[PDB]
Amino acid sequence: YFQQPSLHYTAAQLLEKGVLVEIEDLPASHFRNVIFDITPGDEAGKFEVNAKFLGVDMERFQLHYQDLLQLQYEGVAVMKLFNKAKVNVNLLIFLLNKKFLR
Repeated sequence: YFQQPSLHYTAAQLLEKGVLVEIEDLPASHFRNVIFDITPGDEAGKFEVNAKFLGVDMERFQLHYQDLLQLQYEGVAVMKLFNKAKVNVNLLIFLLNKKFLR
């Protein structure tokens, strides 16, 4: 309404980057039609992830950089977003760093 860094990527773009690993029960051919938008949240290290899967708006949720670091420290390779999307923790950290923390 008033007249602001973000990331807007399809699942297919995130696959190509190695950030997305799989989406359970979704054929690869549909990855172009899954869209992620990531913006900085309302706390340090917090990012708000919005998504639209095949035209359907998903419930916003919150990624915390410190949680990703804890996964990485624990040797966990992947984290699940929206129940069925698996993302590579190392490459998500790298994308968040490159696009936001720099």
